[PDB]
Amino acid sequence: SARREVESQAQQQLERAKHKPVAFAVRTNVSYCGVLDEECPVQGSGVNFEAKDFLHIKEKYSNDWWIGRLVKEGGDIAFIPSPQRLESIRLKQEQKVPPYDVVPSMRPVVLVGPSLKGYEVTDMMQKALFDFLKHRFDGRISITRVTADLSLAKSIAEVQSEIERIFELAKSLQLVVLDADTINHPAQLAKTSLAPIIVFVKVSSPKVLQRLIRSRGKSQMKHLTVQMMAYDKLVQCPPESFDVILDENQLDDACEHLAEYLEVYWRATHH
Repeated sequence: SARREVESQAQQQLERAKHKPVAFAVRTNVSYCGVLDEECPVQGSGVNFEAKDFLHIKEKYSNDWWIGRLVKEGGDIAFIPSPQRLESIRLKQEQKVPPYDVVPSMRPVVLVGPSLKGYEVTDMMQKALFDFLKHRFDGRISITRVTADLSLAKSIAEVQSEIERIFELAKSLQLVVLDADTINHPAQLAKTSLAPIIVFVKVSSPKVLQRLIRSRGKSQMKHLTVQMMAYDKLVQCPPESFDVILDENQLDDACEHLAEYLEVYWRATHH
């Protein structure tokens, strides 16, 4: 094919980028099928993504094209349109918000529920999950505590410094898990650039949660109302707000459910 000759240089660049580390990562806000993009440096080798998919960028080829891959198992090295290119495409059809958000190379795992952090029922249930993860993923995981209020993410410098720190931890592609004290609801991070893997740690029902809080004593029961309200807010969230829902009666089943999901994520990110 004469096409093979014309693309030899672009194909060579593609081949080289394959062995390079991840420069940065983006979450998409638009749909884009590169396999059909006629002006892709190597035909058929254009990334194919939906909105909200993640891409690892290894290199910038030109002002029109980047090189990286769709974060999915079996997602091969491919040409990725720059934000500029995507704007020209949207402008073309629209005459015939940003396409990408920079996020960490590994989506930080964040636990929410069943109720408010700072209280025994939620802290104890989340602690058991954290301990399990430390053991199950030892060597492949960076679990860290974050006391700063990440919800204030775009004083403000402590929050930004923590945002950068999380990005840094994720750089090596290790599983990143955050024990973020102020995050009790998905909406509190939906505005940030963290793109966390939200894990909903559920309890059987409101009544069960009430009995658990009651079994803790007066100090915990004294704050029954705010905890019950936190639970309601969570169960009222649309399904898309959670990446993983741990609704198992038993801890071990919940742990295996989470490990299995995370094993899949590990494979999707390591290429």
